Amino acid sequence: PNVKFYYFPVKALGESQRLLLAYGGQEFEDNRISSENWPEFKPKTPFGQMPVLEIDGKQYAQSTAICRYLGRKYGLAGANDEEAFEIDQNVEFLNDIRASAASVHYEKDEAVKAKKKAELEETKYPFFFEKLNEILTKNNGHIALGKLTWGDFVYAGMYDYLKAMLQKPDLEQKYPAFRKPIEAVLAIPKVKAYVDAAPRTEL
Amino acid sequence: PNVKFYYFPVKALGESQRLLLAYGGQEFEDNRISSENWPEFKPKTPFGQMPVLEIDGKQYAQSTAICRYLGRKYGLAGANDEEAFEIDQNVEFLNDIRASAASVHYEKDEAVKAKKKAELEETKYPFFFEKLNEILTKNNGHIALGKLTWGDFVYAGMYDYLKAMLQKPDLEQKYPAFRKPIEAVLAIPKVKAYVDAAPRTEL
Ligand SMILES: N[C@@H](CCC(=O)N[C@@H](CS(=O)(=O)O)C(=O)NCC(=O)O)C(=O)O
Ligand SMILES: N[C@@H](CCC(=O)N[C@@H](CS(=O)(=O)O)C(=O)NCC(=O)O)C(=O)O
Repeated sequence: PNVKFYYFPVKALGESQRLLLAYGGQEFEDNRISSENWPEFKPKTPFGQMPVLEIDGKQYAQSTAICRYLGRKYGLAGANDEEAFEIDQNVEFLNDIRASAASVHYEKDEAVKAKKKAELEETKYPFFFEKLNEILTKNNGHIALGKLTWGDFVYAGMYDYLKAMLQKPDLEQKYPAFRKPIEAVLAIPKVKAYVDAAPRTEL
Repeated sequence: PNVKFYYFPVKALGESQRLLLAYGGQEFEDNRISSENWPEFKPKTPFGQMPVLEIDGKQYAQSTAICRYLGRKYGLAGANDEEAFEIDQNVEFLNDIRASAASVHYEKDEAVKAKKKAELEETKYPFFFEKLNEILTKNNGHIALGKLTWGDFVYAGMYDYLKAMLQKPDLEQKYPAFRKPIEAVLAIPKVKAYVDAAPRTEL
């Protein structure tokens, strides 16, 4: 198929799709649209956002939905409904962590941001980190099924962005399991080759 | 199967699962756990939250993941990968609306809440409402595929909760399409029977 991927020049929510395309051996145009050029493309997208994946002229939007689609195409979505459910479930948990951290990161009033951060540090984050540690340990370094799944790609693509929003650059010092899905994805030669060749960003 | 559903005594994020079980003709224990009793059950759940669906003793958490699972079991997830993708995509869009509204609704500082609300009213909500109107019109009163899907159940279950968070009780006056997925779900006799028999709540 003729495949084009459109996202900002950052990893954040789109990198997981890039990593999955690499995994599946799919050649693609990796179109990294700057903030300055984005307004020209915005009204051409399904929801006025990126990422957008284009396959043979047809557009696919919504990062998690795209990852699940690619996951199924590439054999990373389990063998049956129950296995597929578990990946969905655990990725939805990751999304709760991300949404919580984003509520702090994108707060423009610094006094409000400080209050929110402190609240999450006492009432959500300790629970999230222990739960993530449980999941990664139960699954032998993976997000789900004890083995490589599309959930690991979601995790690996957003991990640096999530750490930035949490303001815990050193998270994996206390929780060494947290680097394991990233190592799993990078151990795949096609994926490592794409990462080596790809533009670097902090988030 | 022996099926039990655990959630708070509210519609909010859990009602879509109740509606789907009704659709599929699945008898279930609808266990509405109060805030007062919830701390006893919390550590028995997969992530310290509800909803939780139990099937033959096995627990399933994460509302959207559960809905998609039930959707597939009951023939409401499309006929192929492309159709399934579209439902996922459009439900992920609904989630963006919900997450945005929740950022206002759950703000405890009223001065901050007012600023956030005003910002969303000028910069996100007009776009969300036009996009939702497009989708519902394109799909003949549905969230996806031009026909009944599990996405309609997600929409119908949370609609009153979403309107409460948006502070637009009268939303469907400007946008009459917005009531159509709810009408579609309620036109199914098994679903209407469950709704008639079920406890009522404002959200
Ligand atoms: N639910 C969507 C959210 C996408 C989204 O928020 N995209 C952003 C930026 S990023 O946060 O993902 O980097 C966007 O297009 N922003 C630009 C705009 O809204 O004009 C998804 O998961 O794909
Ligand atoms: N991502 C989860 C979120 C669930 C969630 O936030 N549940 C809440 C309340 S509700 O907002 O959905 O009504 C909960 O259990 N809160 C209780 C607690 O955290 O102790 C899902 O979609 O199921």
